[PDB]
Amino acid sequence: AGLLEGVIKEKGGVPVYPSYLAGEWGGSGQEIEVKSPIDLATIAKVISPSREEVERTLDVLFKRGRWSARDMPGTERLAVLRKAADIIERNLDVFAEVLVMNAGKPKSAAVGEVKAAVDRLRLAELDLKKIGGDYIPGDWTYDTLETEGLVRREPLGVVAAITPFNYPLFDAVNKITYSFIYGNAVVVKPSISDPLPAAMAVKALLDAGFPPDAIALLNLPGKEAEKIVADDRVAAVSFTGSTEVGERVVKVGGVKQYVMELGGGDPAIVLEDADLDLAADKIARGIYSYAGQRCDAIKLVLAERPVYGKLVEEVAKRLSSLRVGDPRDPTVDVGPLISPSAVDEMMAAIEDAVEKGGRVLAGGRRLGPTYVQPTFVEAPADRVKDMVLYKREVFAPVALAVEVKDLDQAIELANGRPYGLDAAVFGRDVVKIRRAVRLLEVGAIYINDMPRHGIGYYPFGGRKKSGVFREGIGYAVEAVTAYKTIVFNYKGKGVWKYE
Amino acid sequence: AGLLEGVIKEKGGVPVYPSYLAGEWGGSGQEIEVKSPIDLATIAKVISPSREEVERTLDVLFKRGRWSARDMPGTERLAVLRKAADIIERNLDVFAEVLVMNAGKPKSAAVGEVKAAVDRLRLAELDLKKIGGDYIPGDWTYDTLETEGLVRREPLGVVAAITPFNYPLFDAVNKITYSFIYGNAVVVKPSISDPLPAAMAVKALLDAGFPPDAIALLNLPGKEAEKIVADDRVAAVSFTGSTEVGERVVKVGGVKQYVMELGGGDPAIVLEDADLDLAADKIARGIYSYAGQRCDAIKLVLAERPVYGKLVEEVAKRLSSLRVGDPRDPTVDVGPLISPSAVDEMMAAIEDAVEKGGRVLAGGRRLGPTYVQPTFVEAPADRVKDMVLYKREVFAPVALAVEVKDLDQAIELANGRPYGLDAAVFGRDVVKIRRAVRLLEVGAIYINDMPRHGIGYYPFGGRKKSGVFREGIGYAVEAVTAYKTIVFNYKGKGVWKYE
Amino acid sequence: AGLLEGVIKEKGGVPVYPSYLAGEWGGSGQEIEVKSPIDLATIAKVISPSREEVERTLDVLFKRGRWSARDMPGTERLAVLRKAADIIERNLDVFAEVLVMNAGKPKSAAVGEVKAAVDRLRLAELDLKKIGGDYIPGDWTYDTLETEGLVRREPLGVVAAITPFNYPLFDAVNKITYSFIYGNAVVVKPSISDPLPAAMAVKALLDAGFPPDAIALLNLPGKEAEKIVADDRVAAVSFTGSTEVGERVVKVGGVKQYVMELGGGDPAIVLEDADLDLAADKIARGIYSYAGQRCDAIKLVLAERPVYGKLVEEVAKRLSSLRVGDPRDPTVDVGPLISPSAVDEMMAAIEDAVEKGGRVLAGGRRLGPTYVQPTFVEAPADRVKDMVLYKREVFAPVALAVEVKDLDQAIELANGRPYGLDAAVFGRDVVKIRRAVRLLEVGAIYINDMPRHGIGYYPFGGRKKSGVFREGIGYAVEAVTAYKTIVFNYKGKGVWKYE
Amino acid sequence: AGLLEGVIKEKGGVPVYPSYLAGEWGGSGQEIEVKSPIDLATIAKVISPSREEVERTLDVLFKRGRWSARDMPGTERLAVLRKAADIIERNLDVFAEVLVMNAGKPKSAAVGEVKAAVDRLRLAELDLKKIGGDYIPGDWTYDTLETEGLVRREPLGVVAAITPFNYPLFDAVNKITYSFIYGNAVVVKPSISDPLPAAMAVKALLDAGFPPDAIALLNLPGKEAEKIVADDRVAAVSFTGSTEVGERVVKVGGVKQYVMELGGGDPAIVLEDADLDLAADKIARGIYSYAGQRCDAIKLVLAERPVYGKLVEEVAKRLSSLRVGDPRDPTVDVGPLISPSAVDEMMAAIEDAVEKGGRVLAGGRRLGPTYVQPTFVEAPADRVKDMVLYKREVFAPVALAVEVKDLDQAIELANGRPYGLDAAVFGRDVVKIRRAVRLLEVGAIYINDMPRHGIGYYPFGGRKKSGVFREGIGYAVEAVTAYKTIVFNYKGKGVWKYE
Ligand SMILES: NC(=O)c1ccc[n+]([C@@H]2O[C@H](COP(=O)([O-])OP(=O)(O)OC[C@H]3O[C@@H](n4cnc5c(N)ncnc54)[C@H](OP(=O)(O)O)[C@@H]3O)[C@@H](O)[C@H]2O)c1
Ligand code: NA
Ligand code: NA
Ligand code: NA
Ligand code: NA
Repeated sequence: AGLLEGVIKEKGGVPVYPSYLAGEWGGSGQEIEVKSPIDLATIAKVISPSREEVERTLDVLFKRGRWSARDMPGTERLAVLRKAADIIERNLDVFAEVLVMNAGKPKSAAVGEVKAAVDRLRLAELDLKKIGGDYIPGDWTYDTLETEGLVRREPLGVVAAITPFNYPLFDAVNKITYSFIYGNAVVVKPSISDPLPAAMAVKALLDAGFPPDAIALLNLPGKEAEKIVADDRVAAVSFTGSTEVGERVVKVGGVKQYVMELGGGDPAIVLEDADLDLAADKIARGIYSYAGQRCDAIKLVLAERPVYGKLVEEVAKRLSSLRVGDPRDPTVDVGPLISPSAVDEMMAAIEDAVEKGGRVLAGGRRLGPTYVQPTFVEAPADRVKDMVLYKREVFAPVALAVEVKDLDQAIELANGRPYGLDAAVFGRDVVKIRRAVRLLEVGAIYINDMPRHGIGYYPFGGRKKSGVFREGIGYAVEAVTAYKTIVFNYKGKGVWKYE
Repeated sequence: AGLLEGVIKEKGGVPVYPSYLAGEWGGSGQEIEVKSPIDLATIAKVISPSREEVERTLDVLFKRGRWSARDMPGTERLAVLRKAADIIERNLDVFAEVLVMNAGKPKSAAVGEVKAAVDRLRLAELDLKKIGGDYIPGDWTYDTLETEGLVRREPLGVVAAITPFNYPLFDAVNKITYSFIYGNAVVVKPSISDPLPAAMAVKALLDAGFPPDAIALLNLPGKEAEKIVADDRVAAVSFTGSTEVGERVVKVGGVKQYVMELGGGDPAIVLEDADLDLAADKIARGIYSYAGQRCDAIKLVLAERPVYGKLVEEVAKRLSSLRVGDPRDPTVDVGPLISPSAVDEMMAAIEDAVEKGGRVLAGGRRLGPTYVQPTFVEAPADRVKDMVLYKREVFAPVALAVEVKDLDQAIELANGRPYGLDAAVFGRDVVKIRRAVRLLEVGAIYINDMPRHGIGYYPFGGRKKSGVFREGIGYAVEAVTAYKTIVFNYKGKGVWKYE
Repeated sequence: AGLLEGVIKEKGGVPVYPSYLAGEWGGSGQEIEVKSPIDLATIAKVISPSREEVERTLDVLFKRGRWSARDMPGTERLAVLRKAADIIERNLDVFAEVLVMNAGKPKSAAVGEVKAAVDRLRLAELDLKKIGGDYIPGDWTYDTLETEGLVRREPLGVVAAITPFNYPLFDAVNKITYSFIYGNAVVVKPSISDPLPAAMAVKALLDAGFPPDAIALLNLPGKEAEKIVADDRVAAVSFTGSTEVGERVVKVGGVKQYVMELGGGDPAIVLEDADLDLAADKIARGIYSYAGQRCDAIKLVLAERPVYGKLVEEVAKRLSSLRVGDPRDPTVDVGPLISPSAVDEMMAAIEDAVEKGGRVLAGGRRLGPTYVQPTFVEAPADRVKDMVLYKREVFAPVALAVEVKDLDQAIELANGRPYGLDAAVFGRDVVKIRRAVRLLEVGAIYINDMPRHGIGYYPFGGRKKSGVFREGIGYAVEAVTAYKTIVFNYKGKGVWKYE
Repeated sequence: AGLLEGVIKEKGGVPVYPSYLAGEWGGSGQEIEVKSPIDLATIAKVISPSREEVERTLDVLFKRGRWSARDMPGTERLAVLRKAADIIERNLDVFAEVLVMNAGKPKSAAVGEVKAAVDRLRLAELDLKKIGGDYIPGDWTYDTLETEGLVRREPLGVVAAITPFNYPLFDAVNKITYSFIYGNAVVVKPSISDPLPAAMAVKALLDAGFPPDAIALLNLPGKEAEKIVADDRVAAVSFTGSTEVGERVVKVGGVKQYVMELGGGDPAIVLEDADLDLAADKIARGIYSYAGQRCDAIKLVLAERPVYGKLVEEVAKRLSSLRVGDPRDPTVDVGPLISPSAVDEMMAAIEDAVEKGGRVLAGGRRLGPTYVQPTFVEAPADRVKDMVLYKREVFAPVALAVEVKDLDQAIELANGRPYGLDAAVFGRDVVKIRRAVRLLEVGAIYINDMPRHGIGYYPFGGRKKSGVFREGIGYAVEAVTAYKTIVFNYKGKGVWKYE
């Protein structure tokens, strides 16, 4: 709309969003309905590309896109990204509305995501802190005497950005930004569930000057994307999604550069010396934000005996005083879950917990096909480990609360889930904190705050089932870039005199 | 022998080498014969572990090895590696003999490899140049104000080191070194073809004090190793081998940290201003060393019109004046190829070349089941691209020679193979060299020298089919280590006053 | 004017520019006339501060400025600098006019300097590439086991920026930028010769939001500034000027953090394989730009026998075809020298050269008190070393030309001057270039281009008499920042288990 | 002795140690007596060099030493340093004895210093972590498009190492190590008070293979050394000593690279949540070690109301139960102070404290010309600031104890001394610690441990009157090295296609 005026086709009353085929918007594959979790109604349709168009798109990205991206100097790439930030920023309300509608994201969250996307774009300048190369003098070994080395980063070529439904706008902009800033072409494949924000972002980027043949947006459902991942013209795959799909992706892709942000939930530990007001507030928010549909959502709360009571009490109060419903109301604190299935699973997971000795301390009530109350289930340490809510990631606003004797048990229980994305620790004692930081097997630990990846100012990523590699300003360079070593031989050439 | 006095079992006149099961040498799986390429005779047997022992070994590595390695401070780890270097160095002749016998490596090459292994071990101190972490101040964004970050490296746990036959000693020592120096446990799986050097190295390491439950040596043939790669207790897989196996490995392994050094050959470019004496000498050596059974061997020579003649002439002379035969003779320049099959393929590849317009300029004569002459086949640019020797990696002492008009054609032809490991460029003009460095799609470019990874003083690794990620002193940290981000929240705590 | 509407006082027909006293513009010290080199006419007056005001200003900078600068978060500091860039950019013509008038800078050079200042301000974001700190794990030594270190950069406090006359605008903006971006307060002391551009820049910065008590502009003549340098509240002194004053500054300042950019000229070497069109063009420009009043101006040209003739011929032609005169004419290539004295010295230096066997190849004619022709004096290698033009820096558009047998003699002669700022080398052979790069004792070597510090995209600074330390985007952090090491002791605390 | 068998001359019953003149041991200047603080008796004599020999030595260091050091490859330099470590280690008892005798250092401290020197030498390998250079791509600005930069470190040439009396062995070995590892020649000028350990170290280095013309040991008293510092052949001055001499050194030296470690004492802060056993123990030791003749000695103890009593009580007990006397007795905890003057000043400083309201809590008794008891003087916050013990550095085992209300007052009082070397903070709360770390104006803060520079595993150095720049493994490179920037111009050369 406006930004997409010439792109969208209103066929039979429903806006039809086409795929961007590295040059022209189009697509002659099956059309797919995009629905809102707010009312299960179809709000648009996306045109998937045919196998022939996928193939043609990859060919363009590979034969020309790599070069258009690479041959645009960084100073210009930065201008493109800054311009795109401006376009998105002036179309903020439009971007947010689509997030609220297409993702069921509360207005404030949708606005925050648009702003995150804008900031990410504007701070592409900070990604340069990890851009320089290394100069290795060769006289520190006899075999390399009169020799010298230069190690540089080079873009890999075509990066496939596969994105999840819970951050349809930001994830796509983030991956495109760090992939492009370093000189790569990019194939974005958004969740077929809410692909509208990506289409809007890609349009803003194209309007900003992004090399037209260096980007592609393909509306392909699940396994249709395998064809992209398995293709040799795709040198890297930046994937943010579930562990299970991530696994399938690597198995389909084979040898290639990967960044796998596979989520799972996050445990939060509260030491006896923690500021419980701060802790309860951050933990409650960590549990419910975007209806827990955040990879960094809190799924397990571990608190030492002496503060467990108050802490769990406060979090319960906070979760209970939340307003659920339609996200269009800036009154609502919690909108719907992406699908009735996600709610089904959450309900089943809560029953499992209750059956295994668990007790609901807040929530528990399903309010409709896609609506539920943020639930907080207490569980005894000796039984929690077998609970579905512990063993798995229930993508919903639901967390377990478990009282623990001391730090070692908290740590042990925190490390007992199969995931290792982030962990939170509230407390003040440097020694206990240092111990926790050392022993928690996670990509990131947040001291005195809820886990929040934000725009990646600080790098993040998983351990164990949560994946491999990191995303972040500067650090993402490792996933979309390859080193290039140049060794110079001056043996006997008179540069050095035996040294 | 001596180092392995209590380990090896002389059963029926043939030394029987057992697997090391992270604690004790043993194995109750099938026994497998190890033969010498020098005479196709069985020189020993290795005991493969049973499925039960593989499983038990992994369990030990995971439950205890990770901790024994990690909980040994770096200063002690360095002492272990230095001690191991001493043990290997005093047993040099024994190490070299086994290389000559088991791998068919010429005496000087076998001695050089033992020395490379010793140096690698002693320079583990240089790997620390990439060990420190990053401190990220948070006041460069509003959302992160009064926040701070620490980014650190942490060992992944259990690294599976899969090694090729062409550098049985060094590769195993290299992977063990960089995996261990950072605190990881390691499962070494050597080529079942020549696993004796690894067994000797692992023994020297164990004698040096390497945590007995933090290392394992498993004599498993090909697909028997899949069980290790596919296991979740294996957090990283450092693989050096062929593209095809590398592909299978990732597909079996799924999401995990990988370093894939997949070889392929290397092209060498000679500019009109090159010192042709240096070039011919380095190129000849690059073609024949260890009977071309080097991932960094020269497989294609591209020379500009004006020097093509002399260059190809000189390389031909040099290859022709080489002494082939048994590697025990310090007289021999070239020993045998690892198997009669490898020679078969080389012969077939030479015929293919000849049929497509190629002309042998040196060699071409097979001298026995496992012996051949270093061959240099000239080919016209317009036909070389379809030749098996160009399209594939023929692991043998054989290279193609192709005359080219200019740098652009040399570069184009060099980039036309499916591999991108290293490339060599002989010439003096900075501009032409810089252009070549920019356009050659390889992990490493050697200016005025033949490609030689050495001990990894300079990082190396592939592009395209040659794999992903790099190995090298300092740089290998990226493959066996994961980042850990710790974010500290001091918002409103009075550390800063709005800043 | 406009930007300075409320600041400047028109007393007796001459605009009177007051000093900025870290809070308010003013000054009750002697008034000093500012003249134009274009016509020796007084174009303005500057009010110097009294001893009491200097003292009061320092007190404010120290007691409040350090904190205003430091307590403004970086994100805001960046906004200030970007805003200042905008203000200067919209007032470009006004900034340039003052440069042309006050410095005698040709219009295109004055415009280029304003743009350099604007870019420097906008790229302050790139200075962050060197901002993070280091995390040092402690288990690599026994004495530091269970210990850990964090190394961070911290602003020093009050940086005294002393600037030269030849880049009155840029130098002041550069020093203020890198000093401020890291959290320092700044006392700018411009050349009393052309202090108007600094006053304008400081006003733009104040209008942009620069903490009013964190900056000071003091119009003090020469030794009046010693009082600032010698003060203990001044933690660092960023000085760009002559060797002799630089020496006096350190001797007055004593222990303190220093960056001393002390110029001197630069030698240029032309190898036999150099593109002589490029060389002659760049060298000619390097000799005459801003009437040679550039620290990086070419003062000596060394060319190998085979190209000496053509090279010197071409440079002579180019210097001869230059238009001298008043800088207001966009027709003029060369304006006047800052003072009649500077011309006197140049004439004397040319006579000295001629007397010692030197021969003028272009120029030599003085055209007025402050006007002269760009002069190129040929000199025999065996006599040049004793020539004033070689031994000293004659700040004027004058260079010596000396034929040399080979690289070694060029290098020897290039290193024979007492300075070591930059050096230029035109040629293509990597070996000769590498040798030159190794042996030239200078802070920076420019391959195939004239020396040009630009905005410091690449760090620069001197060796020998040219000073110490470097300025540059990112690198200047070392001069206005101090490290802060935090060592954490966890011995026996149970974080690690013997490691 | 033994190591110095052919060097030392027994003239008139007293061993006569000559200076090392970059080639030969000798000296024809005045002879100077070296006395022991243990009994004021002359234990040896040192021959100072004549003005002619100083001049000749500098000439050798400059004309040949720079090259011998630089032209010895790093791999060999490392071998020299490792060999020297071996020589010193096998002569440990001899090295320690001279420390005990010449410096009055307790046996355990003397042994610890020899070991520190040995370790420093062996870990020279860790200094390489800061040796590589930077590669700066040029397409991030329009003016630098098609341009590229390489930034490298280069040795400065001749480094003058001026050392203090309190660590005669280590300081000399440290400065020589970091100066030499990077390729510099070195003039060591030890305290004329105890120059014997330096002579022994220099001999071990020469025996180890240290280029004979790249090192010099000059026995010059105080201002005789100015001649070295003021010389232009001296590119850097690494000085560890008092603020006042440091000031004189820079004023004599002028523009040059400096590292000024100017000591002063260190304050220690004890928060209410500190482990007081650890604190009292570390603080007591920090106060008395080597009779407080440590730049990092604790001179001021600040403790919050609630723990002040116990803390000061415990430290008093510990200081009181110390055994003073002759250092030869391994029984003694505290030997003598370097001179009767140092004791005089300490006594006067204690009286001043008492007169201003201070009360001795331990010690106070002078036991002889050079012996005293470790003294702990309590002082009220409102009067301490004017006490000599606070305002100055009394180089003796004496510290002030001051009770404080909270962290802010502790910090304020800690920052009130004119020095800023290190500071110690005992406590557990992360927020209070972070605040302290931010506000303490010192080069280094030690959390939960006494300040101990050790061998510089962690970098250290001063703020304010404590000097400028840092020493440390890796970090010292900045003081004895200069950057060298090489900019390559490929504009229009076809390397890049507009990028
Ligand atoms: N890129 C580099 O830096 C580099 C360096 C050296 C060599 N190379 C390349 O690697 C090859 C070396 O020779 P190679 O013949 O030994 O090649 P390879 O067969 O690919 O070596 C494979 C290694 O993987 C094991 N393996 C085989 N199938 C496996 C499977 N299905 N699952 C798990 N592991 C399996 C092999 O054991 P078995 O021996 O039991 O089959 C062997 O240890 C050449 O192509 C060379 O160019 C590359
Ligand atoms: Na694949
Ligand atoms: Na897997
Ligand atoms: Na001073
Ligand atoms: Na001087």
